[PDB]
Amino acid sequence: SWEIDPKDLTFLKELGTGQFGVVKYGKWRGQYDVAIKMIREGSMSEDEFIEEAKVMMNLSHEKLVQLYGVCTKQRPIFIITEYMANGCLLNYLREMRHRFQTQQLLEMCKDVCEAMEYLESKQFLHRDLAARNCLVNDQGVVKVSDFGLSRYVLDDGSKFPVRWSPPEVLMYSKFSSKSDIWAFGVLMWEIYSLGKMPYERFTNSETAEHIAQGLRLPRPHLASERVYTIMYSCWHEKADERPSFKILLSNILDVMDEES
Ligand SMILES: Nc1ncnc2c1c(-c1ccc(C(=O)Nc3cc(C4CC4)ccn3)cc1)nn2[C@@H]1CCCN(C(=O)C2CC2)C1
Repeated sequence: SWEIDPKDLTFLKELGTGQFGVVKYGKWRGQYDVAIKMIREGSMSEDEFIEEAKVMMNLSHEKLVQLYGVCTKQRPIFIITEYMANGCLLNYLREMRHRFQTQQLLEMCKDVCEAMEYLESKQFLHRDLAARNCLVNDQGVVKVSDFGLSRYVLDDGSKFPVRWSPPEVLMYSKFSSKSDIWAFGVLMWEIYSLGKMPYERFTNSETAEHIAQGLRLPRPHLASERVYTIMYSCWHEKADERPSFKILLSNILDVMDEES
């Protein structure tokens, strides 16, 4: 299967602490550069996680973080992925030294929209889409990661992911691809806001109340009326009125072509 021999891994440097444990940079078989995420003990429903992991291993798309294998015959569990040099997109946006161009911001939205259109086509829900869960490689390409892992988190008022959730999730936990749509719109807002906190002046519970009342994030300065109309369309009250990732990608492609 997708089992990797942990004895063929080398830990050269700890890149930081992510969701479900620490992440290392090392070599696989002394040939390939990889990132090894060590699942912290007691942070996930490991049995359910290992099975579904095999399903996620078969998901293949350029804009999804490439999964190489796992190390489940031991503890802590190891996840071997490709090394994204520029790390977390959120910290990447909050790096003013990069001086992102508007065209680059739209390119980052398209990268994420490609992966979500693929996940949508396979009927796989991410359920925690946000800049913090996206990664960037040396070439500046954004890729989606941690898709579908919140299902196996072990919880140990309103929590932080409320700021990326539509009303039906806040009130009923009715997760669907349409709730990924909403979250993607907030992701576009983070991008064009260069990592700004959504609803920065509000607590989690207050954000939930304002969302249920119809409050929407404002138009970022770096976003044109055309771009803001796309991210704003992810925020229709009725889940069935929100466009699919097919339409979102189609819209983003149209704007990019006009800017060509
Ligand atoms: N690959 C990287 N390359 C460079 N850095 C990386 C990573 C990662 C990483 C590694 C693996 C995974 C994973 O398991 N995804 C997955 C698995 C499955 C498996 C069930 C089948 C299913 C879906 N997604 C997710 C993130 N994390 N990190 C830094 C961590 C610390 C914070 N970071 C920062 O940048 C801030 C310091 C600035 C990023």
